[PDB]
Amino acid sequence: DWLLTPGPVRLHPKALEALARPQLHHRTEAAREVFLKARGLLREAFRTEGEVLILTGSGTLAMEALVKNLFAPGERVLVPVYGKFSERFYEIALEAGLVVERLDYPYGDTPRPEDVAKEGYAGLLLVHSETSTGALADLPALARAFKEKNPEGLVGADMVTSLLVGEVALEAMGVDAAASGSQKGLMCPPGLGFVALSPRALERLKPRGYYLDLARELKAQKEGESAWTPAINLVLAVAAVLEEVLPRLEEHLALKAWQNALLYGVGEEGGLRPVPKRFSPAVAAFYLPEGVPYARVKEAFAQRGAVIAGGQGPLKGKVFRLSLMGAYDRYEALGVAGMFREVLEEIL
Amino acid sequence: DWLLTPGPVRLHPKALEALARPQLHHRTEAAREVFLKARGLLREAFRTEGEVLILTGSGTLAMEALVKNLFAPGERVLVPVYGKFSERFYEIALEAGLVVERLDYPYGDTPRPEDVAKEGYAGLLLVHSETSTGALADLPALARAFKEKNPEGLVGADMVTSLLVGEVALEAMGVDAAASGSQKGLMCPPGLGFVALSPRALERLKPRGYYLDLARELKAQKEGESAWTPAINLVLAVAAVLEEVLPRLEEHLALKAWQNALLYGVGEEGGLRPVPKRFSPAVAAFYLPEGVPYARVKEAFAQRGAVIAGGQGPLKGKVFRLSLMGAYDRYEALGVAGMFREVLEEIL
Repeated sequence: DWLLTPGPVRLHPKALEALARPQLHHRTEAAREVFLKARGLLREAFRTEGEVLILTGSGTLAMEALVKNLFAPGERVLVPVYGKFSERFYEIALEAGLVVERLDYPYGDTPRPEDVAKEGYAGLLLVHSETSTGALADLPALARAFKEKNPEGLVGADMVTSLLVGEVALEAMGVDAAASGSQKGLMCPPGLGFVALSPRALERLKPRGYYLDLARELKAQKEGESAWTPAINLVLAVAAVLEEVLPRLEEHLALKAWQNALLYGVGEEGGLRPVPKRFSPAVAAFYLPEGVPYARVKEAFAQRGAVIAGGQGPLKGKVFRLSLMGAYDRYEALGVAGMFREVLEEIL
Repeated sequence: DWLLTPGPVRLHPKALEALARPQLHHRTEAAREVFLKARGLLREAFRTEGEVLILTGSGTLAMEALVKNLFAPGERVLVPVYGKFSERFYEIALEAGLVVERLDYPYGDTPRPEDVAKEGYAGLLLVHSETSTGALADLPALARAFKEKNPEGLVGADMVTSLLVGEVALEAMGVDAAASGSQKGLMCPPGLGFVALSPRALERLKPRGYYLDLARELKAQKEGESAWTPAINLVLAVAAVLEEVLPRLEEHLALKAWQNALLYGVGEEGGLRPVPKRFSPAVAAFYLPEGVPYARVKEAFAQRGAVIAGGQGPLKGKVFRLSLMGAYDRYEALGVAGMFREVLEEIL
């Protein structure tokens, strides 16, 4: 079965090996160690000198925890919306009781550095890789233009589909805090959320909420434990994958960029229009050819044993996404390219 | 090898099979049906005509969602405290912005129906099986005593270690809403929390929060979806276990009751004193003998290859706990009883 959706993805062989292990009690010495090195590997993967917290829940939970624990109700935050997930970061900021300035961009576009260079804001919330459209935001440039007008401001980023897929960094990119999940680039099952905090953010921590109180978790996770029972089985999988991938990170990042470029190359070769301008290595988004419904593309891939994804919002019924973000190598990617050729040769 | 802690537990064989299955996309028709299947089975397990929502997170998350979505800020709630987890409910109520009457009971004790027969409260929060002490509250009796004085009140319950361990029901026991998790009686890995809502509670829904807003989870779960990406792998495990246990529920409950009574039998003949007055089939709690430290009992079991649990709060360093709540049969339990015998002969 060819899973070509941008989350959940094709599982890494090490993940299934970890999930087959007998249940471990989260308070044992063996569990502490596993939790601690997963902490440390995520720390390395995020490129930060700060701390990374493991939350038991989906990526959306990590996004909410990030916003809640760094901004107090009533504070000024700027949130650009250029897709489904950025649209989600705006709703979280609103629910969190923040004063939100909303900036709109067509789905497929990304924010301009001069649009975020506004004075009078405590923070900026950005979606690095907007999975819904396939667009990659220029994180360093946006953060830098914002910091200049707001020296004491914080920059929070959604790196759910950029972690282990593309180049990522925290303080080096001018980003103070980031959120990620387990079912995208990590090639693990859904169920875990991650919150990376730079030394800068750790110092600005405004603890609040209950289940997602980060101060609570920081105290416990320092010692290899957590506030509540964590999805320890999944933590074992994350650790195993990172141990195998981290030593060959650049090689892995190059492979993922090549695979996505392969998908765009095949689609363009067949006359398809890319949705975004800035390509994210996490997914390839194409507009549907004139006259052909999403259902036909959907069904043609299904007949080949592949599961794909469609559009959302204004893109609903106008596009289709393909993703090799899962555990696929160089040659399986070529196999998919061939599968894609067939779908086009049959649909056009 | 011998996990004897009241969560996480020894995994059911069907759970390990489910976890070995290739990753499924949560939006495929196959996933929808499995999700709906689980919804329906948990429905039967809880004994309700209402709805059961599957949340990705630990049991604590389900407790918070229950409280947040049924009580608005400023409302009067009665919360009896007689253990770690009831304690737990109290803190959640405070953070949720509620006016809380806290009635303290010695760890090991349970509330009297006459103690909660107070007029003027919007709700009552109870812990069915207080895992920290091994106490079992008389849920039906407590619920109607409160209802007599508060006809319009709501009774929320923590059934984390009572679901599939002992007899449970929602409306039939006077309970409007309940919360449970995946790593206790269900014999599944940690990672899922469940909020069961009776028809009564469904009409009283006060949607609030973001990730844990039950209104849009209900909207989505009705159709076999979820608000965000669910831990679909764990959902499969939950469905598989419920499919096997539910048809033989009565036998499963009798076995668990017999297994726990087996542990208390061994401890009592060895001169140990039980902690609770009312016994929950989820765990066997004992007071440490005079002079012998917890570490001695902890190490005695460890050298036999078993993991046990200790006391929390006022019972920290004063007691130890044993649990056969995991996937153990008649004869594995008898083996544990023998191991318990040996530990007793050594420490005394």
